[PDB]
Amino acid sequence: TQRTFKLDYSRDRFLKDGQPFRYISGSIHYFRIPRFYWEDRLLKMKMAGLNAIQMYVPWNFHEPQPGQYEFSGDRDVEHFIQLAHELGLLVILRPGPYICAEWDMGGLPAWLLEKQSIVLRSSDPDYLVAVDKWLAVLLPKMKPLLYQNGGPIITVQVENEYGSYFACDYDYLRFLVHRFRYHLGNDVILFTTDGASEKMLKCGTLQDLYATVDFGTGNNITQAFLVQRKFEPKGPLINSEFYTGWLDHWGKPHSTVKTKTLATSLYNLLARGANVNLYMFIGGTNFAYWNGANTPYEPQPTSYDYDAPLSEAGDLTKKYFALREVIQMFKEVPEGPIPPSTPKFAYGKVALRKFKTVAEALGILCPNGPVKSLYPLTFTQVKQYFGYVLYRTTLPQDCSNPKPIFSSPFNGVRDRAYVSVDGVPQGILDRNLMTALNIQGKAGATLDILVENMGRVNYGRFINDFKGLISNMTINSTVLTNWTVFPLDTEAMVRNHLWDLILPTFYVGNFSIPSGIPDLPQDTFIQFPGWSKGQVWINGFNLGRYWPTMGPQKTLFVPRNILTTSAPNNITVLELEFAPCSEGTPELCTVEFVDTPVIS
Amino acid sequence: TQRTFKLDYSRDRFLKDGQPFRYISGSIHYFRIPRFYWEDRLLKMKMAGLNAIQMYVPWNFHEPQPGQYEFSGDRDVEHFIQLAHELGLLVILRPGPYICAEWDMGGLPAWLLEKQSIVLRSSDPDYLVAVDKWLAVLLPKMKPLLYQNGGPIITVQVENEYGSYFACDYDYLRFLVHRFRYHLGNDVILFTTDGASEKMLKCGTLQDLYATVDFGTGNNITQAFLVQRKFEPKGPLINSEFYTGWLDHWGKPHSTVKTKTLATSLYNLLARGANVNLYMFIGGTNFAYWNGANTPYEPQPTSYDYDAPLSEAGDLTKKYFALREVIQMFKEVPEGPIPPSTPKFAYGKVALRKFKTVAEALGILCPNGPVKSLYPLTFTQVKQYFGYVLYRTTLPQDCSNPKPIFSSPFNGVRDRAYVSVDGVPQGILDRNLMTALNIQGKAGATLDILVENMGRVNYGRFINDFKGLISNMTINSTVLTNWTVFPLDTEAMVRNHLWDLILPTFYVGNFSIPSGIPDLPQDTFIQFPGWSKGQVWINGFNLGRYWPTMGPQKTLFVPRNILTTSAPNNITVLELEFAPCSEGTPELCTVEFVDTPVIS
Ligand SMILES: *[C@@H]1O[C@H](CO)[C@@H](O[C@@H]2O[C@H](CO)[C@@H](O)[C@H](O)[C@H]2NC(C)=O)[C@H](O)[C@H]1NC(C)=O
Ligand SMILES: *[C@@H]1O[C@H](CO)[C@@H](O[C@@H]2O[C@H](CO)[C@@H](O)[C@H](O)[C@H]2NC(C)=O)[C@H](O)[C@H]1NC(C)=O
Ligand SMILES: *[C@@H]1O[C@H](CO)[C@@H](O[C@@H]2O[C@H](CO)[C@@H](O)[C@H](O)[C@H]2NC(C)=O)[C@H](O)[C@H]1NC(C)=O
Ligand SMILES: *[C@@H]1O[C@H](CO)[C@@H](O[C@@H]2O[C@H](CO)[C@@H](O)[C@H](O)[C@H]2NC(C)=O)[C@H](O)[C@H]1NC(C)=O
Ligand SMILES: *[C@@H]1O[C@H](CO)[C@@H](O)[C@H](O)[C@H]1NC(C)=O
Ligand SMILES: *[C@@H]1O[C@H](CO)[C@@H](O)[C@H](O)[C@H]1NC(C)=O
Ligand SMILES: *[C@@H]1O[C@H](CO)[C@@H](O)[C@H](O)[C@H]1NC(C)=O
Ligand SMILES: *[C@@H]1O[C@H](CO)[C@@H](O)[C@H](O)[C@H]1NC(C)=O
Ligand SMILES: *[C@@H]1O[C@H](CO)[C@@H](O)[C@H](O)[C@H]1NC(C)=O
Ligand SMILES: *[C@@H]1O[C@H](CO)[C@@H](O)[C@H](O)[C@H]1NC(C)=O
Ligand SMILES: *[C@@H]1O[C@H](CO)[C@@H](O)[C@H](O)[C@H]1NC(C)=O
Ligand SMILES: *[C@@H]1O[C@H](CO)[C@@H](O)[C@H](O)[C@H]1NC(C)=O
Repeated sequence: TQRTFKLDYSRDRFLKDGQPFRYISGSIHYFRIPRFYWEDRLLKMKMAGLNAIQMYVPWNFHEPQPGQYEFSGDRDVEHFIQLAHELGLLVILRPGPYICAEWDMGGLPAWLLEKQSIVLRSSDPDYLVAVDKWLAVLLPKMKPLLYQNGGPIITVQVENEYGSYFACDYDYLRFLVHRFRYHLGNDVILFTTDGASEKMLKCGTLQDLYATVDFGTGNNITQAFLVQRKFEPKGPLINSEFYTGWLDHWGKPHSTVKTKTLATSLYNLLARGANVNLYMFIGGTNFAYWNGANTPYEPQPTSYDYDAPLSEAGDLTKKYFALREVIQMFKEVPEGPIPPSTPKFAYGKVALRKFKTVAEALGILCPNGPVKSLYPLTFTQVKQYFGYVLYRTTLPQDCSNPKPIFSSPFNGVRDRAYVSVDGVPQGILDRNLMTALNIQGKAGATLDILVENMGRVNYGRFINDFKGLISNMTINSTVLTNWTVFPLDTEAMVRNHLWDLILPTFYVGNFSIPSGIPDLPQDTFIQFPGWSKGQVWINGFNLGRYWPTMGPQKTLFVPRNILTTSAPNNITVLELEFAPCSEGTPELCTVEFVDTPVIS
Repeated sequence: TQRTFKLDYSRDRFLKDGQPFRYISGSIHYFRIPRFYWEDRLLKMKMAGLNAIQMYVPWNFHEPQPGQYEFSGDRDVEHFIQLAHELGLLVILRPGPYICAEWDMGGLPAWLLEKQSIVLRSSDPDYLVAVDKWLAVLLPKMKPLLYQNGGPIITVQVENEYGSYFACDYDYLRFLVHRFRYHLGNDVILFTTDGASEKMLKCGTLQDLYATVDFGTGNNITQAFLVQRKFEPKGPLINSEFYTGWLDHWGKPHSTVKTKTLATSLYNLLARGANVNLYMFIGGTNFAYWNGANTPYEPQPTSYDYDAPLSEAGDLTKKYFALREVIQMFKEVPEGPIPPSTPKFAYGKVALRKFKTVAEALGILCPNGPVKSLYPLTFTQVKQYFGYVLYRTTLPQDCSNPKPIFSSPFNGVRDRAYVSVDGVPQGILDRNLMTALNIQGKAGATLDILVENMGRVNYGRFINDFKGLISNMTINSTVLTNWTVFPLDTEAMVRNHLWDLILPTFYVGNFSIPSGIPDLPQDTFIQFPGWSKGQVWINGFNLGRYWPTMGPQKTLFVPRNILTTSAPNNITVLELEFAPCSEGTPELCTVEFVDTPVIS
């Protein structure tokens, strides 16, 4: 009755308790979906016929500050794994430390950047030390959840498309592998995932560690598995991320891949007897600052719908039933009715009201106190890992005639700055789009620049993503010293509430939900007609970034967990560009709750 | 600030705190809908723009046995009124004692029939005494809820189409009115409702009591209110039951009235400035034995959908929005989004299994013990106010050749009997349909007859509705003595579970519902493909009668309140005619849970 799971090289498969085995898995990120709904998605996953999941452990989700760890409630990954086990699902764990995943900085904590020249995903001694410490914290929590110790964990990913990274460090991989073996034991099954081309496996694979690839419908399947077999002559064929859809970018049209094309490809993969994981099965949500970025800079939106088999709000889609039908070819699917798409409710129009700009509330926003520096400091340099940062200086010259805010020594404003002087908004600045802007003000006037972190790049080489001013800020090639920066405690500020482009300002509105209705509150979608861009919280929960005027995302997912009946619902919007709220028309100064999402 | 509500004869209206007032009400029966959902319907009623409700107090719902009263939880009418008041809705109370309402025996308790020749709705001293006692119990509970005492009760109905009853007793009405004035005070506003023809008001109205009529879309509105004015020259015009739809009968096709026809008529009524109540606004449910009957006998089904503006399960229908739109012509409608149609879930097919016939379980069904009588006793005579009754005797003659079960002295088998001998089902008997049946058995064989109460007549003269055998049971005009009757405690029996027509037998099946799903359990509809007729309980809650083979009702409403997650769901079906469960096909021996009702 002992649980003996191990790769069967002879018969190119897995063996579970002596029986041939191959897994049909789907990715689910417990962190892009609220814990309130975890069971739901996982049960749907079981009802789809998957027998395993493939999930990432984002290091930054559990250690926002060095040595500070969060693992309870919404932070309780171990409970998530235990719940999956209770549902009869196996688990493929992917603990990184880099996960990509269109997630902030690939999971790595921003405070790593406190060493300016430090190198991530390399043999950098400080990087390796921090990685080791994180592993020494995380992995003992996973140890009792390993299959051979009676839990659902059957295989473990060590990296993610490591062949795409510039370093090509095999000492780094060896160091990771030694530490994983040390903390987790020799029994664990360790694997890699890389792009389906031998060039990437060249720098990704490693001895004493199984090698796998990923690929979607636009790859020769034969060629892909031939590429894998060139690195793993014996053992199961595995596609760890067979893409069912694709990520989005703001402005870029929403990617859509036909359902039945994915279905046909999936059938083809299954017919070879391989192991496939559907990335993503549910996409979930890009919370406040969890989004990543590519290069050339292009942040991912709030919605992570992904065109996944389960929609952002968990709806059963035609894709879901198609994939269930395909999977039922190769395994009996669980009996019983499938949990439904959640109910949606249109709460309708809710009004807001100008509360205060960031500048006029920094003390409430930053009650510990501000930061002073000779030259500007970056987001990391000011010890604010997310959010927005206020840069303040004095004008050294009279600017009665519009003077040009222009280049800095090496084009290092990232990623967006809203510029103003003594509460007079001057316009916008951004990377690759707008770096020059005429401004006006008297000599000695207070210049305030609000810098937004639009997301740390999550893929490629450009992980040294400073965020804000690093270099000597210059106006018309004229230097600027004596800077005061302001980190903003937006989360506690929203949770407490002190208890013609419009300057970044807060608009607070309320709405009530009746008590005693069994099927209220329900999940919903928030729309911002007439707004431009900002951040939104409900009852202190940061739902993420909105940008309807840029699109393609319009609605934001609102999980019903955050609404409280009888007690007033208190929405706070931080608008960065424009609000319909100056004139005498109040109806325009409203957001809306809708039932059917509109994201593309 | 004193609350002064009274009829304004001068200006043909009501006055509320000195202001002209007319009400736009809808009927809601707190008892045909589970308390779990009361708020829901009432809030929808508020969102429809109604400012009052018109509801019945069924005497039999609160006093099933003489001197035994139930008023807590699901029995807490006073809490229902208080909840309505809390929602800002006024209340029109209609406490009967007869309510018609397609409800059992017009609300009157069946034990009144323990006096065989007693007369209901007359000056019968025992009837008047029982009525008085009921009023003396009920009305002091309503007193603090009266408008002038700070509650939502503004007017009170004393009868219901009294002009349709044969007695034409004005002493009876005077007695009621005196008792109502005595217990409730002179301040109360008292009114009547009758069919819209002077002939009925002739016997319905009464001095010192306001007179109103009811009528639907097939009545001359001018003529109807002229008829009212002939009895009330001054005061508001009132239609207390403007029918938006109609009741159903088993077998009779489901009545449907076009939405917009009702809308046009409603607008016409409103334009006269009258007071109108929409009967029904929600219909709700016909539980276990709460249905009524007409003459010639025709029981109402389980569904009381009524084609009401709110569907049986509370869905917003095109009729609802149409009526809201009409009402918004004459009054501002409440602000905010309207509570939605409830979510529905298809739990799918659930199997059952033959447990035991009634005969083989009477001890468990009747643990106090059976009844013995020289000649058969009626349902009332055996002190079982609902349910089914077992009649047992011995065959006095050899019946090797089929002998005719035939007439009794005055055709008094009501309403349906399933006949068998020692567990050999012989067929069916019913009133006006089948009273003759050939049977076979040896002399001295035990003859068991299972008699179903299909519903006590709720309208007309025929309230002396015995239910079962009253007269000397005869086979081929041959008398039968030495009877043993068996009252069945079906409710406690289901709640405990001891912890080719098929004989009436119990089939128990289970189904499980996953835990941790925020939007599960949901309301549902149960279907019985292949079954014929019987009673169904879930977790001991008697959902009512099913009869798909007769129709028009197929599905049964299942409110989500009765489902319990993790704990097994235990459905019990008492089938009276036929089950698909003898052969080796188990799939046929299943009921189904569906999401969309199919009732017509
Ligand atoms: C910002 O300007 C200061 C001006 O002093 C720079 O500081 C000097 O930079 C030169 C190179 O440009 C070095 O050789 C000196 O050693 C620096 N001196 C000090 C005291 O730091 C600074 O490097 C500039 N930084 C940026 C990012 O432009
Ligand atoms: C949303 O705003 C309402 C309005 O103040 C809050 O309701 C009060 O919250 C305070 C907490 O600071 C309590 O002390 C009061 O008792 C609450 N009012 C009542 C009538 O009880 C509500 O708490 C706010 N919600 C959130 C999530 O902050
Ligand atoms: C059932 O049969 C019995 C037979 O005795 C009837 O009892 C007699 O009925 C006659 C009228 O038919 C009366 O005059 C007698 O006074 C009754 N005698 C007794 C002792 O009751 C009885 O009435 C019959 N009942 C029915 C409903 O048919
Ligand atoms: C439905 O049937 C199940 C199966 O027995 C019941 O579950 C048990 O109920 C008994 C009560 O007699 C408890 O003592 C047991 O502890 C229950 N089982 C477990 C595992 O806890 C369930 O109670 C039944 N439901 C209803 C409403 O009768
Ligand atoms: C893939 O490539 C192999 C050889 O390179 C070829 O035989 C096969 O037909 C190709 N299939 C597809 C779908 O491109
Ligand atoms: C910017 O600086 C240059 C110095 O060469 C000066 O000539 C120019 O006038 C400045 N710009 C403005 C708008 O004054
Ligand atoms: C900047 O700060 C230094 C610190 O002493 C001060 O000497 C200098 O005058 C300041 N310059 C301006 C422009 O405020
Ligand atoms: C919500 O805020 C508005 C702002 O005027 C206020 O009128 C309203 O009463 C508030 N809602 C509740 C339930 O108090
Ligand atoms: C109703 O009857 C009155 C007089 O009896 C008549 O004037 C009116 O036109 C009738 N209206 C309808 C709708 O029958
Ligand atoms: C019924 O009773 C009559 C008595 O007149 C008898 O003649 C007849 O045979 C009986 N019926 C049967 C089926 O025996
Ligand atoms: C009916 O009961 C009486 C009561 O004593 C008994 O005398 C009689 O024999 C019984 N008759 C039958 C047919 O059982
Ligand atoms: C429900 O009853 C069936 C009858 O065989 C049984 O197999 C099943 O285990 C029961 N369900 C649960 C959850 O125990």
